[PDB]
Amino acid sequence: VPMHPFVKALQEHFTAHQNPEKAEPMARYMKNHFLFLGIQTPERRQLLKDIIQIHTLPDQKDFQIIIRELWDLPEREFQAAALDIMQKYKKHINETHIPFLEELIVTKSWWDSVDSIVPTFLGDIFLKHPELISAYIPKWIASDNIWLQRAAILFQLKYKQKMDEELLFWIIGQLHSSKEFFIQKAIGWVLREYAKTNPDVVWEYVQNNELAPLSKREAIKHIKQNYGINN
DNA sequence: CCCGAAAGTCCG
DNA sequence: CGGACTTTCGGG
Repeated sequence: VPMHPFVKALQEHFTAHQNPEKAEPMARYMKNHFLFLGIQTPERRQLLKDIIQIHTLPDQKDFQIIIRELWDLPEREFQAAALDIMQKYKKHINETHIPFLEELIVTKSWWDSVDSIVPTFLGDIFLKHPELISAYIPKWIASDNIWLQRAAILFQLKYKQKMDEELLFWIIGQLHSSKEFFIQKAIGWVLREYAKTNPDVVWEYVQNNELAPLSKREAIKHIKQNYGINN
């Protein structure tokens, strides 16, 4: 069965505008885990828009199919475009898509794709369906997969006053001993971000609970100004 | 335009 | 370790 014509068109149009000179540093930035065509976001967005203008966005029945086919292509711009396309189908995504999103997280995994999936798509789903959090978050934490662990930390990133504090700190407690950079840094990020909403609770937490040095330092990057640095 | 964020390198 | 610096991206 041939590639979806929308995907084939996107592949042709991206490839015709590839930049091997840019592709080298772009690939190095992601520690050479991926091939790149060398197309940065402003142009990549326009090239996608070109193809939508010519062909129209595919019927929603093909949404998941399009994403998977782009995910399977070698160059990283196709996963970036896949996430752009998923946003265009946003109003069709619901709690039944959690396993689909899980599978995107653990395939072709790196911080660029995982950070674009978790606080937005999964964040929105669990905001509307908080009773489903316990069907997934314990498995993610227990898994061997650091990107599922990062997902458990960051899905509440944008919740602000809707943050479940007890849950957030429980998740962090489960992962605070991890030696993995992407876990330590995610803990620092979500604490730094939540401190914009409730600085007192984040300050108390980091002064009274064990965290990796990186995690603590990132968490209080800003709020240390409000409390001071004791001699 | 600005700022803050993922990262990233380089240095002591 | 952690500070200083860098580019790219998203959002005032």
